Amino acid sequence: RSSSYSGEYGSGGGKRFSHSGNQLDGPITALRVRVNTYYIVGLQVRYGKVWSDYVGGRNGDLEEIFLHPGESVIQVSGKYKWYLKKLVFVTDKGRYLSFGKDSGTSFNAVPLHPNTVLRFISGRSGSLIDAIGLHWDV
Ligand SMILES: OC[C@H]1O[C@H](O[C@@H]2[C@H](O)[C@@H](O)O[C@H](CO)[C@H]2O)[C@@H](O)[C@@H](O)[C@@H]1O
Ligand SMILES: [Cl-]
Ligand SMILES: [Cl-]
Repeated sequence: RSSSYSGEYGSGGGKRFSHSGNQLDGPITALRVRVNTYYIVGLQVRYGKVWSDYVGGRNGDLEEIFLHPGESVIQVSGKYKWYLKKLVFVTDKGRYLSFGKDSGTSFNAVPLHPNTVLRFISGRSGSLIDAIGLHWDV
């Protein structure tokens, strides 16, 4: 078995969410992160050609980045307090896809098993992103 899970990074507020079902749509191809002055407000991930249902709140500006064909996320770092503040998605093409504010408790998630990549995310949300989890697999 090659699946592994990193998290949760954040606190216990909000309601749990998961993109477990979304991996049937395809590999991660794009990221949407709504950000304000202090926090990561919301998250959306594109699996193959299909965007997940938006999670989080509305009080922030939407940032968006598409992955290149064949580009996979192989490491995720970030920062949090009671809520998520920063995410950096490191890819196998050497890109560091950064969102949010450089402050708070830091974390650094890497996959446990050989040759695995980021397949989906989970976490907790409300008006903000309270917590995030990273799920790795072949
Ligand atoms: O995700 C953050 C937070 O969202 C919800 O609470 C909101 C916040 O406390 C704040 O923005 O004020 C709102 C109205 O006063 C309030 O709804 C909850 O889902 C909470 O559990 C969660 O931590
Ligand atoms: Cl850590
Ligand atoms: Cl760290």
